[PDB]
Amino acid sequence: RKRILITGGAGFVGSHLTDKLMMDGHEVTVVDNFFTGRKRNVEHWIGHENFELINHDVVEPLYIEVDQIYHLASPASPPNYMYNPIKTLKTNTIGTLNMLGLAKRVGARLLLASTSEVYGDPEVHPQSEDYWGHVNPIGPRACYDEGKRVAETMCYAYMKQEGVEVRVARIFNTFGPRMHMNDGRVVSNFILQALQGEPLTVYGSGSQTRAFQYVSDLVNGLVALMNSNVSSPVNLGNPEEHTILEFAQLIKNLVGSGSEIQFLSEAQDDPQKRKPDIKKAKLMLGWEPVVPLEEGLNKAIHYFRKELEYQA
Amino acid sequence: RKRILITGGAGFVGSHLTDKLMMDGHEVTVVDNFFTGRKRNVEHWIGHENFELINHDVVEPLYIEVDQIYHLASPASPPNYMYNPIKTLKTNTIGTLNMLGLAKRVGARLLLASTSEVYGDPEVHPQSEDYWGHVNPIGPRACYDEGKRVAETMCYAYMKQEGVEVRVARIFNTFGPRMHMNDGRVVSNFILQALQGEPLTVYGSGSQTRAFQYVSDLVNGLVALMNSNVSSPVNLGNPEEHTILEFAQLIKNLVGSGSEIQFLSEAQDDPQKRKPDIKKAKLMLGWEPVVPLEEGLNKAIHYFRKELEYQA
Ligand SMILES: NC(=O)c1ccc[n+]([C@@H]2O[C@H](COP(=O)([O-])OP(=O)(O)OC[C@H]3O[C@@H](n4cnc5c(N)ncnc54)[C@H](O)[C@@H]3O)[C@@H](O)[C@H]2O)c1
Ligand SMILES: NC(=O)c1ccc[n+]([C@@H]2O[C@H](COP(=O)([O-])OP(=O)(O)OC[C@H]3O[C@@H](n4cnc5c(N)ncnc54)[C@H](O)[C@@H]3O)[C@@H](O)[C@H]2O)c1
Ligand SMILES: O=c1ccn([C@@H]2O[C@H](COP(=O)(O)OP(=O)(O)O)[C@@H](O)[C@H]2O)c(=O)[nH]1
Ligand SMILES: O=c1ccn([C@@H]2O[C@H](COP(=O)(O)OP(=O)(O)O)[C@@H](O)[C@H]2O)c(=O)[nH]1
Ligand SMILES: O=c1ccn([C@@H]2O[C@H](COP(=O)(O)OP(=O)(O)O)[C@@H](O)[C@H]2O)c(=O)[nH]1
Ligand SMILES: O=c1ccn([C@@H]2O[C@H](COP(=O)(O)OP(=O)(O)O)[C@@H](O)[C@H]2O)c(=O)[nH]1
Repeated sequence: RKRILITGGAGFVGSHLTDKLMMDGHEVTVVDNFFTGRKRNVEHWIGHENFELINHDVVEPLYIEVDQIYHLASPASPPNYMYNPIKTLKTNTIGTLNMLGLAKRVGARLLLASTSEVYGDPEVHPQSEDYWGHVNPIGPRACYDEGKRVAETMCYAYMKQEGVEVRVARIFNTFGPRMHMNDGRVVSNFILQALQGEPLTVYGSGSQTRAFQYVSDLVNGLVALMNSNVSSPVNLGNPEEHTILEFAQLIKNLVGSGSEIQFLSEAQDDPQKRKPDIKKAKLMLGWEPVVPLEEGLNKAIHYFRKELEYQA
Repeated sequence: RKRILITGGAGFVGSHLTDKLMMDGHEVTVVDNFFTGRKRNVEHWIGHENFELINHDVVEPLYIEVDQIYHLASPASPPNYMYNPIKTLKTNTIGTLNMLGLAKRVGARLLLASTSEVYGDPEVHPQSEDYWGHVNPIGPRACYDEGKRVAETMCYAYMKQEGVEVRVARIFNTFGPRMHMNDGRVVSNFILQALQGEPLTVYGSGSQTRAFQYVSDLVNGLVALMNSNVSSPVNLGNPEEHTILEFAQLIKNLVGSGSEIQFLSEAQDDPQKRKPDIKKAKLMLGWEPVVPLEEGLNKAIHYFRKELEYQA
């Protein structure tokens, strides 16, 4: 059994990771500032002898004793990371430096929640871990894209110079229960529009592509990577790729909705395609996703139908 | 007349910029930690009523009153920026945040000394300001390359969110008097090897290319950009491109040396070509370089011949 810190642990992915590690008998500390997450996502563990929740911003120094750190603290939705670009940049840079400083002092292993956005608007397909990416350093999404790229650089600098044990996950689009209704990402927007009979809002023509993974698959991958001997980056995603118009049509069908599909302005600097190569995770970890897309989407639709009731 | 701060002002470029602004009658403050620069580069101004030198690391907070900030603090030579990757990353991230915080508080205009390295190992030619670059986020040079890319992102975040007036220069390879003998960049290495009859050490085959600019041209460009109304990035460089083997042959000829040219291992992740497009600087600033390559190299050779005497 281990002492484990999860930054961003009151968010969407972090709350599901908290559940797995608590069930396995570890001592878990969650750090969050509730910028985009909420106490409600982890409230079922409050009071348990092996759990603590701390209201703390990772840009401020933190001194505790742990064996492992899962570093997930950052806004993740484009409308929420572009809300305040200075906050986004400070979280990814100063926040990551503070957590590597902690790992160095106490001898902890640190895992970074990086992103497929490090690949930018890709010029190879699929995207494997050897691709360097195509990213605008001064566009409206750069506060996030460049913040995450430099966070990876920081991890490898501390490994080489100070002997810190590091792990890096490049996470592809993941969805599931506990996402906020006003999060603004595509799966939550389309499900809620369809449920209410409002127009599904496609940004641009809808020919751009993404590949979506259910949250339980991501959580199993994160724990496998943390406890492996692999320090170089590993893609964690589902290789099944579709267009955004196809995704709108599928959601409309699974919900059983009469919503119109409408076409609005394109998003500025929007990546036009995305598909992970997961050969490395398969061969080095023995990991692959096991939840089919329709099964996962049905679990998410159930969550949001309940939420609209928790409102009405 | 203005109150002006120059971070990195005791280094190679910064010391020449200090000279220009002092001659023009401004009040100049230099901040430096002497990691790669030295007091000797600005010692001629010490005691002047309009000059102050402060021993200060930009990662530590700084509270002074100025009208303009030229932000040049970072190691610049690949052997010196790869010496300690953690120091390089902290300087470019935390240092830039502290200087933007200062500009916000006092209402100063800030100029960033960015780099052609933001373009990486390029896949277009020449390189104009609209190119996004091809950069390895986790290779041995990334501590510098990614540090500089995210520093640009930070400047535009403060302009948009807080109304800070910003200027961004993308600087291409620049050489001249005052470079350290053990700096490790190619112009200083080749000149000193040739002067001493030692082998000129070409890294790889020598087919890789660069375009070199004399320091006085860079300084005139930096002042023109600072005092313009152009906030988007501007390339400052000399468009004359040659191979590294051609440069070795030219230096050997200008020095009059019998040195052998030897071929050693390639540098890891070394950019294979580089040539600036300077149409934007020409049309928006009325600026172009005016010092020919041979004239500039002869000025640099004179400096190093004197230095080897200051040793012997
Ligand atoms: N879900 C995905 O498809 C996806 C894709 C790529 C990367 N990621 C990464 O995984 C992580 C989790 O993403 P998510 O989808 O759960 O989003 P989320 O917004 O639900 O979770 C992020 C959490 O971090 C917290 N946080 C933000 N800034 C903080 C700060 N300065 N100090 C302390 N806490 C802070 C938020 O309050 C929130 O609880 C993020 O780092 C994200 O960039 C997720
Ligand atoms: N000369 C070039 O070809 C070139 C090319 C691209 C970019 N640049 C940029 O221009 C700037 C000047 O480069 P240079 O060639 O004069 O190199 P340099 O090494 O001579 O100058 C850098 C100066 O910054 C100082 N410094 C470093 N870290 C510091 C810190 N944390 N706090 C305070 N001072 C610190 C050094 O001591 C030095 O005096 C750098 O930012 C460099 O990245 C130069
Ligand atoms: O237990 C710790 C140790 C350090 N830090 C922060 O991590 C940063 C980076 O640590 P590092 O060891 O690199 O810095 P140093 O001690 O040399 O200043 C420091 O500035 C601290 O603010 C932290 O938050 N918790
Ligand atoms: O209401 C929406 C929300 C998003 N998108 C598009 O769906 C894709 C995925 O967007 P998301 O914000 O979920 O993720 P990311 O862009 O970070 O991959 C992008 O092409 C968006 O422009 C859309 O068409 N309508
Ligand atoms: O005159 C100043 C003002 C601020 N700072 C530093 O700049 C950083 C960023 O400033 P900002 O205004 O963004 O931060 P805030 O005041 O909101 O913390 C601060 O944390 C300070 O340490 C500085 O060095 N000199
Ligand atoms: O002794 C040396 C020093 C550098 N170079 C090469 O010259 C080019 C320019 O190197 P420098 O360090 O001056 O600048 P940068 O790589 O930052 O442009 C690169 O291809 C280097 O590998 C070389 O052949 N011999």
